[PDB]
Amino acid sequence: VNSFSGYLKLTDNVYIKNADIVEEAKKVKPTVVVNAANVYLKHGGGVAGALNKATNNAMQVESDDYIATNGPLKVGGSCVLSGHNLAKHCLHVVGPNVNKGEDIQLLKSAYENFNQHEVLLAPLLSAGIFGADPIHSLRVCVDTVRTNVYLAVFDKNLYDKLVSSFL
Ligand SMILES: Nc1ncnc2[nH]c3cc(F)ccc3c12
Repeated sequence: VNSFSGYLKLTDNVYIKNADIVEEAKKVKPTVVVNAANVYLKHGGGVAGALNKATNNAMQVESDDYIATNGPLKVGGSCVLSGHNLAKHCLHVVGPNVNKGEDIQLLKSAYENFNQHEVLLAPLLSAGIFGADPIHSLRVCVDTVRTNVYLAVFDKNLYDKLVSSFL
């Protein structure tokens, strides 16, 4: 038993809700919140800009030190950093950005990072300003992640489309 509430169960291990991931993070305080990161951990907009804003820019300060030490992430890769006031940990995962021409097959590699964590609160990778089809992203999630994932979808219209079209 865990504290996630109001989710629709899509599969054995994948759940979905129309929710603001920032508000869901602040209420649940999950062990892991996933950020929709880029390789530079520049959290300017989308999910990342919103998570960073909610930390009063502490996420960005921590991220800049991480990059100065380690260099950029790989597309499809991840790193674990602090969850600040939102979660114990933040798993920064880089899905491909279609608006940068990156290979959509890397979306499966991105979701594989979730399997290193027993339970996660997450957005749909590569959705939103990353330019992928969220229905495709949901399918890759369900077919790749084996751990327990609670997906927060900000847009109610997108949410109902995702549920109604789910196979
Ligand atoms: N794409 C998402 N999925 C789940 N939660 C979200 N909160 C957001 C806040 C923003 F400013 C932008 C995007 C999201 C978002």
